[PDB]
Amino acid sequence: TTINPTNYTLLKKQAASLIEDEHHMIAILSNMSALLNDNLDQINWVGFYLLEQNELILGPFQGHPASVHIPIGKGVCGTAVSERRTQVVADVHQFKGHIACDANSKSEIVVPIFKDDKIIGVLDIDAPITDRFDDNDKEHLEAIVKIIEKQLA
Amino acid sequence: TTINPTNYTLLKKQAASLIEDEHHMIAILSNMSALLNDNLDQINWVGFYLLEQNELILGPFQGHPASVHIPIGKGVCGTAVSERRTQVVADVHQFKGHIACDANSKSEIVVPIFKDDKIIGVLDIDAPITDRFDDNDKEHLEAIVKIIEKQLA
Ligand SMILES: C[S@](=O)CC[C@H](N)C(=O)O
Ligand SMILES: C[S@](=O)CC[C@H](N)C(=O)O
Repeated sequence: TTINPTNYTLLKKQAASLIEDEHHMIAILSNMSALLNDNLDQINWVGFYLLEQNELILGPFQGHPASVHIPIGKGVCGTAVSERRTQVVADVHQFKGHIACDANSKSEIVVPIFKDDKIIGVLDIDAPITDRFDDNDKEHLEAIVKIIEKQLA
Repeated sequence: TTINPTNYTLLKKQAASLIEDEHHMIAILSNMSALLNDNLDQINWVGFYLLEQNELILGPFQGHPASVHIPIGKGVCGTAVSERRTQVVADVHQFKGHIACDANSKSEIVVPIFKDDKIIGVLDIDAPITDRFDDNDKEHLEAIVKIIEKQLA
C-alpha cells in the first residue's frame, strides 16, 4: 500500500530508447502509455487524448474504457488545453462536480503536448488516491512529453 | 491452467453499446481493446495494428510494449492480411521461429478488419497458455470485429 518510487531517470531513458526512429504518432502514444503503465505505481489509468475538430478525443491508453469526447476548458484535460499548461490535481473531487466519475480517480495529472507550439493532445494519468502527483512528478512527466514531442516534431 | 468462461453474449452487447454513435477509429479501437481486456481471462496482450503504406503499424492495445511494424505476409498478423482471413494459432511456438518472442505468448488469434472491401487493420490477441481460442471464441470475436466494422463503415 506504500507508493513504491518511480526511477524517472531510467524512465526517460527507457522512453527515448523505446520511440527512437519512430515518427508515427499512434504507435508512439500506444507504446508510451504501456511504458508509463509499467513504471508508475498506484495509478488506474494512463493515456492520451488528441485535439481534433476543436475538442479532445480519446487516443491510446492503458486501463478501463473512458470518455471519448472532452470539450476544451472542461475537466482536467480540457483545462490543460484551454490554459496550455500542465494540470496537477491533488484532489480531483473538489475539482468540478462529484458525480458518477468519482471512481478510482482521487488525484490526477494532465500534461499538454505541443508540436510547433500548438496543442496536439494531452497526457492523462489517474490515481486511486489523493496527492499522488507533485511538482517532481510534474517536472519529470513533462520531460517525457518532451521526449515524445521530439519524435513527432 | 483453466480458462474462466467468457460471456460473449454480454460482451457483444457492451461492445455495440460501448461504441454506439461513435465513428472515430482510434477512439473506438482504444475503448475496444480495453473492453476486450476486461472481459477475457487468460490472455496477455490485446490490441490492433493498422494497415498503412503496405504494412501493419501498431495501434491501440492493452498490455506491455509491442513491436511497431509488421510487414504484410509476415508473422501471424502479416499472414492474416496477406491471406485476408482469420488466423488461429494453437501453439505460437511451432509457428515461424522460436526466438526472443516465445515470452508469455503461447497461443494467439488474429482477425483482419475490413472497410468496404479493403483491410484497414487487424485485431490481435495473445494468451499465456496454449489452445486458448477455440472455434467458439473465434466466431464471437469475429462478431466483435463486425460490430467494430459497422462503426467504421
Ligand atoms: C478530462 S477529465 O477532467 C478526466 C479524464 C479521466 N482522467 C480519464 O481517464 O479520461
Ligand atoms: C506477426 S506477430 O507474430 C503479431 C503481433 C504480436 N502478437 C503481438 O502480440 O504484438
